[PDB]
Amino acid sequence: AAQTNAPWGLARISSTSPGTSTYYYDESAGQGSCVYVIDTGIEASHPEFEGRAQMVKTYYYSSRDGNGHGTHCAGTVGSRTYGVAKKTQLFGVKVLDDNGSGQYSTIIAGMDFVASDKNNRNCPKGVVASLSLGGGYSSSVNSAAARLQSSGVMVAVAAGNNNADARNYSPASEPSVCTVGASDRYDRRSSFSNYGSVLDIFGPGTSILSTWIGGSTRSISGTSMATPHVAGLAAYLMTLGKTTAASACRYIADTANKGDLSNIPFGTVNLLAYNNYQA
Ligand SMILES: [Ca+2]
Ligand SMILES: [Ca+2]
Ligand SMILES: [Ca+2]
Ligand SMILES: [Ca+2]
Repeated sequence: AAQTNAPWGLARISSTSPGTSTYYYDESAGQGSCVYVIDTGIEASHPEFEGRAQMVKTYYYSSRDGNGHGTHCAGTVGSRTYGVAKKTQLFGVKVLDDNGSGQYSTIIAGMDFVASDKNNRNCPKGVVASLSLGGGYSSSVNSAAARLQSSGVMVAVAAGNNNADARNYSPASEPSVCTVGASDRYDRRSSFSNYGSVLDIFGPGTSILSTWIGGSTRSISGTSMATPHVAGLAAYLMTLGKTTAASACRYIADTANKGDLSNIPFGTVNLLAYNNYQA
């Protein structure tokens, strides 16, 4: 399958080369897999989600996304135009209030909620969680991401947009989960991207076009937009039976475009998420 004039990110994850704008993917498109977006919530009613998105949990007064962050990440995972896995089920878990921030205890509860809630969902192809959130190191937050992973969910987490070593952030610094840095359309490390030995993979992070609240669209930049790309790829790869929740991160890193990225610190992996799809 080929989507002409796709967002640069989608085109790049189905490319050996930068500078193309057609997304190539297997038409299965992550059907029968679920990606949990642990975020500000999802505008489920966005025509781009085609009824494939639902809010499953909130820790606030509304489950609505009054922010936009989580609607924009959800979109990069599995929206028809801006998604990697165009046929995946999106579950919205609102751990972040509409100002974009949330207590670590609430975030942990959200990660433990997904680890259980998946047993309440039809995800025969497997379960992915996209964590486009971060803060300071916390073993408790690290251990929550470890538990979600261990439970049989592929956990993808932003490295953080501090342009520092992600060893000092959570859940970015958790060894057992997929830590995602951000690249830009010219194959450069995004100036904001965290780095370090704890990074597993890079994703398109800079100027990521996706869905927004008010049934709208906009471009935004972060490791937070690299993550939904890797989250989605994992959903797509799992639906192809090409990997599992537990080994998805490895698989993605084994099959990644290697040495393609510039401004990658020594001792950080030079690996760009790649669907390795051959039309
Ligand atoms: Ca573009
Ligand atoms: Ca976003
Ligand atoms: Ca987000
Ligand atoms: Ca987002």
